[PDB]
Amino acid sequence: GSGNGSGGGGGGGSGGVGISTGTFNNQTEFKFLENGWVEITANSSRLVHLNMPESENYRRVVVNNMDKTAVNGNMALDDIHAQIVTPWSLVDANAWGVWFNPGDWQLIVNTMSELHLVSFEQEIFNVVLKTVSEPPTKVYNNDLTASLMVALDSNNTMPFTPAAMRSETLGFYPWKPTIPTPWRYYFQWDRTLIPSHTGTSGTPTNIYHGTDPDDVQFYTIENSVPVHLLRTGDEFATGTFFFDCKPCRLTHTWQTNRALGLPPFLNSLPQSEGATNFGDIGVQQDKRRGVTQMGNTNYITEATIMRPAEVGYSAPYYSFEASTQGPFKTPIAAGRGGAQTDENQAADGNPRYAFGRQHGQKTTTTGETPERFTYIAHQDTGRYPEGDWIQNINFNLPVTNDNVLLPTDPIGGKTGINYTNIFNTYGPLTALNNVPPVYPNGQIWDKEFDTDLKPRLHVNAPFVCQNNCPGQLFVKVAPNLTNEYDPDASANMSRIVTYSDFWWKGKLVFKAKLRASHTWNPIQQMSINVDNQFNYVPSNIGGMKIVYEKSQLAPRKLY
Amino acid sequence: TIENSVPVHLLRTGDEFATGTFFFDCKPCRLTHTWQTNRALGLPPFLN
DNA sequence: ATACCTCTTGC
DNA sequence: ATACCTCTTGC
DNA sequence: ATACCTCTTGC
DNA sequence: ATACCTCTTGC
Ligand SMILES: [Mg+2]
Ligand SMILES: [Mg+2]
Ligand SMILES: [Mg+2]
Ligand SMILES: [Mg+2]
Repeated sequence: GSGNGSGGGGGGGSGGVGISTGTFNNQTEFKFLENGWVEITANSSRLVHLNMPESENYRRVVVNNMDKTAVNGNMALDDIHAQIVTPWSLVDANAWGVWFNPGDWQLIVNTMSELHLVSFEQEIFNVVLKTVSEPPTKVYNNDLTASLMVALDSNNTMPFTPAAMRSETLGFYPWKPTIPTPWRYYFQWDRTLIPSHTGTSGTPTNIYHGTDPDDVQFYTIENSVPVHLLRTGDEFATGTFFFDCKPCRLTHTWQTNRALGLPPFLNSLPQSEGATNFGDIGVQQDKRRGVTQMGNTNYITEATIMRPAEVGYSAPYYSFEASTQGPFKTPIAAGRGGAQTDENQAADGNPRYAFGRQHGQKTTTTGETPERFTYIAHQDTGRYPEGDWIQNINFNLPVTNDNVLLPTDPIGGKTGINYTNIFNTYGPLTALNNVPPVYPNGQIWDKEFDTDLKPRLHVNAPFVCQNNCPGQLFVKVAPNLTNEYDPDASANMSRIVTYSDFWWKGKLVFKAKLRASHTWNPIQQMSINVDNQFNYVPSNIGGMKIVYEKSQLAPRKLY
Repeated sequence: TIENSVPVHLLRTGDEFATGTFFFDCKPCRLTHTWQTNRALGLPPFLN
């Protein structure tokens, strides 16, 4: 029935028991420079809460949903894999929402034309630790001398696990607390699994072989980073980090192979208004001057005519490939979009995000179903397979069935397939763009692969750091023991129930550039209205939510 | 033909020949291998 | 005594 | 008197 | 350590 | 007071 004793505070220049060590700031600054450059500084802070780990051990676990895949035709459902599980927790902040609110986004997006990522740093403070002790009256006392541990993997020794890919970054609301996630990482494993269908006879091999001892790697924080111990008075801070990576644009393109170059001169123009009064080239298709890449005909049509190269490309879908560890969907860059979609035509390439209350779902809404959406980029660089086709070289037309392959004809005798599903047109002439950011649920920057050769882009984030990326930040509560402890014993050790709270504050800097009017007509711009109006404000209860928004609004020539 | 394109040296027993030293311009080669496949990239799922 | 099919990675 | 959709490859 | 809804009554 | 799996983007 004691308060513990209240203990007394000694005082240095950067801290003590009853001395704050930090300052809260989650404010965003725009600073206009000469020539239309802007320096955007975004501050962000949060109160973070964290419990002691389940157990102070590292574990090696295997996951096995064999049963589900055992089904036949449920290949895609495979979740098998191995992983190391640590006692540490990770503080990840890589995600649009952590840093900006809508108002901000708006601005950026409407007035700028390109954006560069500059630097970033973070710090922790006002640390606090309390212990629970318990008729179920729970009491809480500060444990003045206990500690919080912190480690920053600046060397990037640990494997990299961006958490946004699972919606586990921090929260997006400055005024409400949040937490870090428990850290874990992939551990190697061999695995086989033969695809099958409903109609498939017997049991296609489906097994977990084990682990290529060659491929083994087991890391630990303890052995690789220096751990800091903070007490309340303590505080920690990373330096400032600078990024090396390309800029990101905020404009989208729209021309496709069809709109490149000099359109054909029309010998004949309409003479009155009306949406049926077309113009006419006025020349026999087989009599026109110009250039093609087709040696046989004399036809020259908007679809035949030569273009300098090729925007976009086509690839297989839905493709699953498989290697040593099981199958996985083959990614695309492009996505699709347009008039012939409307989220329902929604296909391959468009990404889809799913998430919780901490990241956008309405706070007050009950029921644990995740909120979702499919981002549909503005950039018209994807494909409409249905429109594709292939024909015989003789090119005698109108064309015969025997000389043409359609998205309609079935391949391999399977009805619901056609060449477009296994087609691929990437090649030296291909040209395209990087994905666009996705607010607020998009990852912001990402690490590059350590392969000898490399992707030309990643699909999860727009900024890929060329060199090293900022090291991960882990934390964890220091074990607080009871008076009984026998390491020699097999049992798990008992600890005092302990937990901690601390504030975290970060600063992320971008640099961008104002855009300027070039066309006569105005352009698209994000804006509020009666329809969405409520998405941007709390409910009479404090309901909040963050809807997704687009990014590359304005157009730009492609050529 | 060699004859038309290089200079030929004639050595007798007493003779001897030597090339200069040549320096390479090319990437390094690593001696480590990777093992993760698309399946092992990133944050594994949290196990409840 | 090796430099991107000559002389000439010289001068 | 042409520089990456302005002024402005200026200053 | 308060200046006209940011940074910044700073520099 | 984060640099490309150590010390060490130090010296
Ligand atoms: Mg260091
Ligand atoms: Mg190092
Ligand atoms: Mg082996
Ligand atoms: Mg292997």
